[PDB]
Amino acid sequence: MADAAVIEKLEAGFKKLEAATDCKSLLKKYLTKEVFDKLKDKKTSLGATLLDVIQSGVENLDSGVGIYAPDAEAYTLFAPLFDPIIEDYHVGFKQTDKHPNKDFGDVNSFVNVDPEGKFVISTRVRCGRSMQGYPFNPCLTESQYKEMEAKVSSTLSSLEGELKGTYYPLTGMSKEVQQKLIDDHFLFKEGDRFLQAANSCRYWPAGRGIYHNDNKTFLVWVNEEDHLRIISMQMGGDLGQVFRRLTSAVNEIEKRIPFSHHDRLGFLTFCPTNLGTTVRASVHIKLPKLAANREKLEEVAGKYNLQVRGTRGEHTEAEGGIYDISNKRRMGLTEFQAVKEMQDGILELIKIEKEM
Ligand SMILES: Nc1ncnc2c1ncn2[C@@H]1O[C@H](COP(=O)(O)OP(=O)(O)O)[C@@H](O)[C@H]1O
Ligand SMILES: NC(=[NH2+])NCCC[C@H](N)C(=O)O
Ligand SMILES: [Mg+2]
Repeated sequence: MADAAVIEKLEAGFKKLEAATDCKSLLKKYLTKEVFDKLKDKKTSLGATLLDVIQSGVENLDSGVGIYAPDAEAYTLFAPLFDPIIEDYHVGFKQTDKHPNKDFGDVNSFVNVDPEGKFVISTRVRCGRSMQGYPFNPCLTESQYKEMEAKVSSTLSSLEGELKGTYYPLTGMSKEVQQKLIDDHFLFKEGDRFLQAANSCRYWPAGRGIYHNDNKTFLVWVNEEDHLRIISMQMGGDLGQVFRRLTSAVNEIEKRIPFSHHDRLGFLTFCPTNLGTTVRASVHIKLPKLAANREKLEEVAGKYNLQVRGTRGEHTEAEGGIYDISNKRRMGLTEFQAVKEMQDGILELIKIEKEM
């Protein structure tokens, strides 16, 4: 499997992880010497090694998780490492558990979490999808990036109603518009250090782009972290409308683009945090009393299985006291359950804010 160069780097990375006293990644926690010795010589059919799985967490010691799947096979070949990390992250998703069958459920039941708008600025739900027949970022070729982009853009051009829109490739995109789309919370960052270290930004920006409707309430990211991110968002608190629109989009898109699903893992994605439902439902929310210390808010949010991010996304700070709060877990519960877990948590945090 792994050649001499890769093995040398692996031994060094394992030592670096062990030596990192301030590291608390799931990677460091679960890559025991035993698991390491068991996996270090392995290599997938596409040639992905344990290095291709763990390098981002070796380079970024402050990672929360620290691993990615370079191909679909990696989830299985390196299951002794993925499985306990997946169980830890998704709370209660055990080594022999299977993620439930897709179910958006009772979309109608979701509420406006803040009609007046004293707390919630905007509401967003995204899913991730991988295209059948293509591996994840570290194993994609330039030809594949462009080929996937051509499929996606030509496909989405047939979408109608609220889903009708336009594909905007990053290649040739106005620099001014690109930064404004990022600042306005619509377009992905041009990578980050976690993705860079995973060899996840190769050939940038070939094959990368964003589809969106004119009012930017429905968007599709092409070839960022995942092949597709399918996104519904709007100002205000109407989680019901947001999720209704996302569900319609997902249903229409899969009629046109075959997606990778796994009997145990659900829908496949590049990071193990995004498997299963792949759902991240979030609000941009102001909670001035509760969020005086980010730590106290994080404690309280954690009790409801919520995750706190900054205004520009993960690894950013809250600007003007606007926090991104979302369901943390995505596996071992249905799409409906994931959004309901977010909704129930947000309502609880608003009650807490009001009462303290
Ligand atoms: N409720 C929300 N309203 C507006 N923008 C949001 C919301 N949630 C996330 N975002 C935006 O999503 C973008 C991606 O952030 P990130 O943390 O990388 O999440 P993901 O990749 O899961 O979409 C950022 O531009 C961020 O500002
Ligand atoms: N975009 C994501 N997949 N975020 C979750 C993992 C991010 C990064 N690899 C870490 O371990 O902290
Ligand atoms: Mg992201």
